[PDB]
Amino acid sequence: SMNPPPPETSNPNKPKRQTNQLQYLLRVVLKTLWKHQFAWPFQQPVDAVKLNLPDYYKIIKTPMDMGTIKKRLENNYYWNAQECIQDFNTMFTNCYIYNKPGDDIVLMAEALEKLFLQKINELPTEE
Ligand SMILES: Cc1nnc2n1-c1ccccc1C(c1ccccc1)=N[C@H]2NC(=O)OCc1ccccc1
Repeated sequence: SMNPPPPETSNPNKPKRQTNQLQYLLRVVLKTLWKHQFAWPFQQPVDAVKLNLPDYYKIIKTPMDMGTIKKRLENNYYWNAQECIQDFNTMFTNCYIYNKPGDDIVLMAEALEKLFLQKINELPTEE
């Protein structure tokens, strides 16, 4: 079994900025989710080899996780908030696509997503 390379967190010819919205996504959104009791399965890419999920990366073709998002935010990888918000939504969607309703991992994703939605509701206006 083999894992794919992780999503990129560095790319010098990708345009990027530091905006107040992106600062909020790190300081408030990422930090809130990262500290949650249910964050741990989402803190790094899915290790399909160790978890014995040989079909994971057949089904999930756009993987995303908070470890990647954290590095992207710390490395100022993004151009805008929308890009980062998309990464979070991809992470949650992947979980719901791969797993069954009521599964522990789905309940965990749902708890994190609720908080994500609460925080993103107060995304500040662009300065
Ligand atoms: C993130 C994410 N998205 N899906 C899955 N994780 C995940 C990522 C990383 C780690 C665990 C998980 C858990 C999980 C997490 C918490 C509780 C239940 C399940 N479940 C994984 N899914 C699955 O079928 O694992 C079977 C399995 C589960 C565990 C071991 C072997 C085989």
